Amino acid sequence: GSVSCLANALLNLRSSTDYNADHGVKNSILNFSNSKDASRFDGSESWSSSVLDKNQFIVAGSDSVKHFVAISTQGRGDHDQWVTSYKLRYTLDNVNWVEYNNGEIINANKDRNSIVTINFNPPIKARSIAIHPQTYNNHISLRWELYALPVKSYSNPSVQVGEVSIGDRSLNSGTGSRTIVRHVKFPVEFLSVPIVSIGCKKVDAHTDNGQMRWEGKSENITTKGFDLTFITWGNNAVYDLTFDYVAVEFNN
Amino acid sequence: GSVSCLANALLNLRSSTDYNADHGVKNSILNFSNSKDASRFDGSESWSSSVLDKNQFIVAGSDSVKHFVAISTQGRGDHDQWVTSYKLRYTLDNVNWVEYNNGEIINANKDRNSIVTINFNPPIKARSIAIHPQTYNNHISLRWELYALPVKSYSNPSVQVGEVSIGDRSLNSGTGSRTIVRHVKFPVEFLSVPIVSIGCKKVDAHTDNGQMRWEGKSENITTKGFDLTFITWGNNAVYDLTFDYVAVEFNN
Amino acid sequence: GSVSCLANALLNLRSSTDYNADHGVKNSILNFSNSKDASRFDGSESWSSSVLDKNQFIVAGSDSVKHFVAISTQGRGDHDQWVTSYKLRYTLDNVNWVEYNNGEIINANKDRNSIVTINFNPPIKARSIAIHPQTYNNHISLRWELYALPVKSYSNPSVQVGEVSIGDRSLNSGTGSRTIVRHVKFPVEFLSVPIVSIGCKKVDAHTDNGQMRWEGKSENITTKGFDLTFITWGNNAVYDLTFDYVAVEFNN
Ligand SMILES: CO[C@@H]1O[C@H](CO)[C@H](O)[C@H](O)[C@H]1O
Ligand SMILES: CO[C@@H]1O[C@H](CO)[C@H](O)[C@H](O)[C@H]1O
Ligand SMILES: CO[C@@H]1O[C@H](CO)[C@H](O)[C@H](O)[C@H]1O
Ligand SMILES: [Ca+2]
Ligand SMILES: [Ca+2]
Ligand SMILES: [Ca+2]
Ligand SMILES: [Cl-]
Repeated sequence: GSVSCLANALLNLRSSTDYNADHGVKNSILNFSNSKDASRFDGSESWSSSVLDKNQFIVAGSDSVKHFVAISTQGRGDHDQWVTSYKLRYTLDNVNWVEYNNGEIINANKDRNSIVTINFNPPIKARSIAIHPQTYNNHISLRWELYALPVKSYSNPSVQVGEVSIGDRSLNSGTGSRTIVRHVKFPVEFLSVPIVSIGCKKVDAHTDNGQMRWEGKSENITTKGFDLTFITWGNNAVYDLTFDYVAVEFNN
Repeated sequence: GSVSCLANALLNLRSSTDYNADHGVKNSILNFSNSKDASRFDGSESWSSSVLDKNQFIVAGSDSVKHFVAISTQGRGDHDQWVTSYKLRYTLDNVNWVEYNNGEIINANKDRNSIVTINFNPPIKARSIAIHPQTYNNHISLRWELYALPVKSYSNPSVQVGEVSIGDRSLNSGTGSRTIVRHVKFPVEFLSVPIVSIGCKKVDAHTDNGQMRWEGKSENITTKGFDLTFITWGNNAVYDLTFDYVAVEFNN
Repeated sequence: GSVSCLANALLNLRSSTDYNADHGVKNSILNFSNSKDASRFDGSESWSSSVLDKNQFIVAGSDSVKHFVAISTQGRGDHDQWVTSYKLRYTLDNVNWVEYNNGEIINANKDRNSIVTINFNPPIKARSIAIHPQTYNNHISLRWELYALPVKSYSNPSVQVGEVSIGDRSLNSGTGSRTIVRHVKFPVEFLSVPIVSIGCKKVDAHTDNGQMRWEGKSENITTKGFDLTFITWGNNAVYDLTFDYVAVEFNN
C-alpha cells in the first residue's frame, strides 16, 4: 500500500480559479460523491475552474518531501465534464519548479467516472506538485488522488546529546573485570525510550603488560536517561574515560 | 497547555460531504461564530454534511506524528442541529487505519453550544484522525477541536557530519599539556549555533611509561564551523588522531 | 529566492469569519484573479470577512518551523475594498502567542492592486502566524503572501543506528598493514545512500613497542548497509574493537 494523500488529508490544495466555492478543490478527491438529490445543489462532484484556458491548475503541497509513485484522475461525477489531457510540474525546494518529463502532455479522462492512473518510475520527489489541465470536455473539471510512499519508521527522529566521564579514580586500580556506572539524565524527558549511541573522546589509561582494555556501554535506557557503564578488565588502570552520546527517539 | 490544532491551523480537514460550501469544514472550529445578521447568510456555524447517514466524517491530517490528548465537539451555533454520538478512527502510517477503542460509540452533544470533551490516556498517536458521526439531532452538524501535546524542543533537528584529523606530527613530541586546533567548516552554514558531538575512529599514539593520554574537544562552535582541539599531556607522543563529528541544530 | 508559501500550498489557512464561502481564504493569494465575466459571480478576488470589527484575522500554519522574511498584502481585485492597516501575532510552540513588535499597527493598502510588503529582520520564527486587520476601506478584504527562507539540504534527516565489532582474533597477530571488513546491514533499507559516522566504544589491543595503532572506516555505503573496515598497522595485535555507527540520510 502506498499512501492516498488527499484521502488522508495530508496535502494543502490550491486551485488557480474555482467556478465558485461549490466547485472548489475541497470537492476534488477521487470518487467524491455527495447527495443524489436533484432538487438541491450541494456542490459539483469535482473541482471545476472558473476560467477556461490552458493556465488553470491545482497545486498540492506540504512541508514533507514526498516520493510520488502515482497520480489518478477522474472526471466530474454529476455532470458531463472532464479533463482530457494535462501537464505536471513539481518542486522540491519550493523555489525551483520543474516540468515533469519536459512538459509531457499526459492523456487523461474520457468520461465521468473512469479512473486514469499514471505511474512514476522513479518516484517524483517533491514538496509540492501541480496538475495543469490542457484540454477538456465541456469544462475543466476533475477528481484526483496522489499516491506517495509511506513514511519510514526511521524518519524525523528526535535527538538529545551530552557527554559523560568517569570523573574519578574508580577504575584506576584492581584486577579482573571492573566497572563503574555513571547515571545520565537527558536534559528533557523523551516520550518513548530512545536508543543511545556513544563514542570515546578521551582516554587516560594504563596498559597492562602492553595490552589496552577499555569499553563503554549505554544500558538501562529509559525516557529520562541511561547508565553509561565504564568497563576495564585484566589488570588495566583506567584514570579517566569520556564519551559523547547521541540519544535518538524514533516514531514520535 | 496542549495545542489547539485547528485554532493554530495545523491540520488539513476533509469532509465526506458538505451541505454546500457555506456549510464546509472551514466553519467547524470549536466556538466558531459569524455575523448575527438574520438578513444575510454567511455560512453555518458548523460543518454540516450533505448526506444524512452513518458514513459521514471529517478527516484531520498532517505529516507530523501527533499525540492527541483530547477531542472536543459542539453542535451548530446558528440552528438546532448537533451530533449526538460518534466513532473515531486514526492512522499512524496513513495506510493502516484503526478504530479507537474497538469502534466505541462516544456520547456527544445535546444542544447548540455546550462543549463535550473526550480525553485520551494514553494519547492517540496519529498522523490523521477521523470523526465519524453516528447519530444526530436534525442534521449532522458539528464544531470541534483536537488537542495535541506540544512539540518538544528536541524534535526535527538538522544534522551535518564530517571527520577531522591532526594530519601532521604536531602532537608527536614534547612534554606537559600540548594541544593543536583544527578549524572545521560545515559544508553549509547553519541558521543557529549547533552542538557538536565527536567520537574517535583512529588512534596512532605512543604511551608514556605505559600511560595513554589523548582527548578531543569541540570548541568555539559557530553557525559556520568549529574548532576540534586535539589534546595530549604528560609525555605522550600522538602521531595522529581522527574524530567523526555530528553537528546538530535544534529549534529551526 | 525565498519561498512563496501560499503559492506553493505550504500553509493551512483559517479565517475568523468569511462573508460567505465565495469570499473565503481560498481566494486570498497575492494577485489572485478569476473570471472577468460581469454576469456570473465566481467569488471575490480576496478573502473578505463577514463581521466588520477589529477582531478578524487569517491564521496560516503548518508543523514546520518557518523563518518568515516578508509579508505582502494587497486589496480586493474585483471591488473597492482593502485593508488599510493591520497587526501581526505569531507562535513557535502553538501554545504561546506573541505580538509582532509589541502590537505595532502596520500601514497597509490604499487601493485594489498595489502590493505592500513588510520585511522582517531578523526573520519571524514561527509555526503559525496571524494577520489582524485593524482598519479598512469599505470591507475587511485582502490578498496576501508569506515569504519564508527555503528549507536547508540538511533538514529533517533520517537516522539509523547500530554497533559493529571485529568479534574474533583476525587482527590479533601479524605485521604491517592489516584489515578486516565487517559487513553491516541497516535494520531497514534507506531510500538514498546515507553517510555513516562512527565512534569507538571498545579497545582491546596490544601496543607495538609502546605505539598504539587502530582505525575504523565506514566504506562501500549503500542503501542496504556498509562495510566497517577495521585497520591496524606496524606490529600491533588488536584483540577486539567496537564502533557505534550513526547512518544519516538527507533530502528524503
Ligand atoms: C585477560 O586475558 C585476555 O587478554 C587478552 C590479550 O592477550 C585480551 O585483552 C582479552 O580480552 C583478555 O580477556
Ligand atoms: C601527569 O600525571 C598524571 O598521570 C596520571 C597517570 O598516572 C594521569 O595520566 C593524569 O592525567 C596525569 O595528569
Ligand atoms: C610504522 O612506522 C610508523 O610508526 C609511527 C610511530 O613512530 C606511526 O605509528 C606510523 O603510523 C607508522 O607508520
Ligand atoms: Ca449532488
Ligand atoms: Ca450568521
Ligand atoms: Ca470574477
Ligand atoms: Cl586507545
